[PDB]
Amino acid sequence: LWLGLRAVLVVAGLAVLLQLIRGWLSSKSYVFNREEIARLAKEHSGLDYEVAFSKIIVELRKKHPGHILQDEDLQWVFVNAGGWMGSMCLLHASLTEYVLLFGTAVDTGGHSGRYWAEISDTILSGTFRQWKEGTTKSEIFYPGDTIVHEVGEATSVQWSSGTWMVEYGRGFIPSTLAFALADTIFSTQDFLTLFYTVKVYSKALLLEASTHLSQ
Amino acid sequence: ALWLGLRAVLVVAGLAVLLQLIRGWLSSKSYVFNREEIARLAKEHSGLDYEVAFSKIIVELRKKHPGHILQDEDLQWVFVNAGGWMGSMCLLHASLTEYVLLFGTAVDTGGHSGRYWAEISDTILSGTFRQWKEGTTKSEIFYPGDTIVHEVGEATSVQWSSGTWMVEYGRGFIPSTLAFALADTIFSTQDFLTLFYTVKVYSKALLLEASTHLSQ
Amino acid sequence: LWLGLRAVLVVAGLAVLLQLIRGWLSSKSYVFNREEIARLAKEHSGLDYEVAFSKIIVELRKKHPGHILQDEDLQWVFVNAGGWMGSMCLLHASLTEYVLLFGTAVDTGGHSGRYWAEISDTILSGTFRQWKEGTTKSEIFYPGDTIVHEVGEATSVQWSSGTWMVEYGRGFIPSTLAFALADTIFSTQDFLTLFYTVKVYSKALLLEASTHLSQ
Ligand SMILES: Cc1cc(OCCN2CCOCC2)nn1-c1ccc2ccccc2c1
Ligand SMILES: Cc1cc(OCCN2CCOCC2)nn1-c1ccc2ccccc2c1
Ligand SMILES: Cc1cc(OCCN2CCOCC2)nn1-c1ccc2ccccc2c1
Ligand SMILES: [Au+]
Ligand SMILES: [Au+]
Ligand SMILES: [Au+]
Ligand SMILES: [Au+]
Ligand SMILES: [Au+]
Ligand SMILES: [Au+]
Repeated sequence: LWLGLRAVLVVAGLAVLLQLIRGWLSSKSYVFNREEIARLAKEHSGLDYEVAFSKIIVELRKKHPGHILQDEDLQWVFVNAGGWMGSMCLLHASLTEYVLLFGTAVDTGGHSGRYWAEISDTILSGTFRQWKEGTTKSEIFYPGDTIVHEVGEATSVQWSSGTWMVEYGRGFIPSTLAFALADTIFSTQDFLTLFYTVKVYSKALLLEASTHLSQ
Repeated sequence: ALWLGLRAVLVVAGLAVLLQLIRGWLSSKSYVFNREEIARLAKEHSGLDYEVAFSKIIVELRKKHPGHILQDEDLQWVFVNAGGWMGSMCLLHASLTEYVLLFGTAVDTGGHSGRYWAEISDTILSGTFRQWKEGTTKSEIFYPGDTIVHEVGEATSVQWSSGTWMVEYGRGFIPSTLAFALADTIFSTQDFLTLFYTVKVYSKALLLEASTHLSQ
Repeated sequence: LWLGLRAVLVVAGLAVLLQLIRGWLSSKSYVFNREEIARLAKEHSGLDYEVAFSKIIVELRKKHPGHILQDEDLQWVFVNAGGWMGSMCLLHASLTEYVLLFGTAVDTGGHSGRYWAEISDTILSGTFRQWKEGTTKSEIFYPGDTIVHEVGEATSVQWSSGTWMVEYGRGFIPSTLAFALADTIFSTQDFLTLFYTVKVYSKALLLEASTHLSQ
């Protein structure tokens, strides 16, 4: 039973950490909320999406100081995943939550990704075709609408040029990155984009850790 | 000098013994379905709502071929990510040599058709089907009622529109084809639940065919 | 610190080879130039792109004998990369330069690929949507226009049915093929297309080697 030691240790660790992370998520005080981010995005779903980004970042830094990256640590990073290609501006990211501005200037679409996190996107501009699993028809969502991609759900997404949205995700964030960079690894091979993503995520993690240390 | 190389010689011997075995089996096997049969059955219902067409096609298939089409309890729409496109399938029948399914997409997708060891026929029930054959510079658009025969060893570029639905029948060595149907699910989407669903429906169809053979 | 010798040697080798190849490319005598290919392509920017292909191949074989493959060694090879799919006709290829006719008859788009080479594409027909990195808006280019995808640059590309262009790339060509075949490896699994690409590249390399040997 010596060769079973590795497998038993792996099973024990994975189930001890499933239980640990699941109890942590059910007893942790979160910074942001899905209704909060969706409401803030709906407040500005009218004007030019750039002005919406500006006002949303201003209100976020006012209402949650020390939790949004500084303008020095902001950059649009490409995101290739599930067969679609867009760009993101990460405003906040922790081990359990993340907030970003996502969108595309080209017509793309693919797999939404099935991960251990609840994600909410409020469309600021463009169109969002969603095709839920097990169906034969898709629905199109317009600026002002908010789509909640639940945990374990998998849909087909499609966007139009100029489609932009504010996105908030809550769950176990690392387990999701495996999907967000798969195409960057096996399709685009844009390792510099991978580096940019890791860089901005590390900056958000260090910002959150510094804010925790100050308190 | 044959110790290093023993693995390579065993691999070559096995691959050629199994190419011979499989190609002799495919040339001496009585098949269940036919390309023209499925094409006619699909074209007969190409004018109705593709959902109603699906219903009537499943009924006629279970009527004319009892014991070879899955029961309604074992049917479910499984996402399919492959060649850069994304659609969904409903597997009606599948063995080691044949498969019948209802394929289509509710979003605008397109990519590589996939080159495999099987002849595949698709009859469009609704939507549009852009096909771009290899070595050409122009593409053709196929409409409901048309039937496309993707021959063995052929590779094309496919593109679909929202609401494109079709009945598809493939004949050949089915396992060697699944490698293409799940590549994006492995390296791009990582939707392992969809991988499990695919293995599930294929195993269910294989067990149904094995049970029908055992009863006979 | 004995096993740090391997890592230090690896870094030293990679930087000595970076310096070697980069100095070579900065001092090498090239056969073609981007303005030459771009002007020749713009002269024939029309609707009947096929006649443009024929006349361009004729002019290339006239002004540079022994550097363009013969009609026997020409074939349209599928190209899957970055999430898009097109087809190519390789006219010339070496270790530092390559000239081809690229295009698609279907609607595709994805990652342009970030490689160690400057690439120039002159659109003969169709439309070319380019989305530059770090921006939120995309530009649309039409037949006659020439786009220079610079070294280290990464953009999002999108094409329409019937989009065809003449492309010339200069740099370290092998390091680019890794991107050009990634989707063929992990997405399409079209090993025959991989063989065709390797075959036409080998034919071009042997043609250029024969021309060097004759001189
Ligand atoms: C986990 C993840 C999924 C994803 O997909 C694009 C967003 N939306 C998904 C659903 O609906 C359409 C668009 N991006 N992303 C990500 C990527 C990079 C990240 C970096 C730091 C923190 C979170 C980070 C999170
Ligand atoms: C082998 C294969 C190719 C494919 O591609 C989508 C269909 N068409 C292809 C050509 O034209 C456009 C659409 N699905 N598929 C498959 C996927 C899962 C399967 C599961 C069980 C049995 C056969 C199974 C077969
Ligand atoms: C390196 C590379 C990139 C590429 O991408 C498509 C062209 N364009 C790129 C930028 O803008 C849009 C379209 N093809 N390709 C290639 C593929 C095969 C090759 C074979 C031999 C020599 C060079 C060879 C070069
Ligand atoms: Au930004
Ligand atoms: Au931003
Ligand atoms: Au079904
Ligand atoms: Au069905
Ligand atoms: Au050619
Ligand atoms: Au050609």
